[PDB]
Amino acid sequence: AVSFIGSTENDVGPSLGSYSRNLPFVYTRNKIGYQNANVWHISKGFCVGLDGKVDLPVVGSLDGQSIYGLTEEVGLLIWMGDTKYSRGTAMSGNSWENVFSGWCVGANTASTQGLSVRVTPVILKRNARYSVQKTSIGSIRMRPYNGSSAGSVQTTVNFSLNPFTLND
Ligand SMILES: C[Se][C@@H]1O[C@H](CO)[C@@H](O)[C@H](O)[C@H]1NC(C)=O
Repeated sequence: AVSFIGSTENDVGPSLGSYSRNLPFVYTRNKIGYQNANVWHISKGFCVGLDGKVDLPVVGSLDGQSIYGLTEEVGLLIWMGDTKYSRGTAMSGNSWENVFSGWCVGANTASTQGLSVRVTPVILKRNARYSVQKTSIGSIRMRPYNGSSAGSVQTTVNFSLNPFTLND
C-alpha cells in the first residue's frame, strides 16, 4: 500500500540565511536545503523511486550540471534525490529526470519514502550583498515500479527557495 504523508509545498534553506564566499563564483554544503524522510508511507512490497524537475531557466553549466538562474546576479547548482543529502542527483535541464533509482519495502513490512533538495549559490555578476526573494524551484514526484501503483495518492510535491543573502 501507499499513502501520502508529507506536505505539498516545501521551503528550501533557512529563512533569510546569510552565506559568505573570475565569474562565476561558487559558494554552502547542505545548509540551503529541504530534507524529509517521510513523504510517503509504503508497505508490503511497494517499489518506488523519485523523479525531479527544475522550472528555473538554465543560464549556463559547470562540470555537467546546469547553473539555474534566479536573478541577473545570482544562480544555483541544484541536487534532488532520496532523503540523505549525499545521495542527491545533480540536476540538468527542465525535464523530469530520474533522481533516485528506487527501492522496494519488504513483502511484510512497512517504512516510508523520503526526499531531499539541495542548492548551492553561484554569483554570476558582481555589484556588497546579493539578496534573493522566495522563488519556486521545481518538484519531485514519486515513481512506482515493478507493477506498484500510484493510484489516487498525491504523487508530486513542490519546492520553493527561501529568501537568502550572499555576502561578498
Ligand atoms: C531508512 Se528506511 C527509509 O529508506 C528510504 C529509501 O532510502 C528513505 O527514502 C526513507 O526516508 C527512509 N525512512 C526513514 C529513514 O524513516
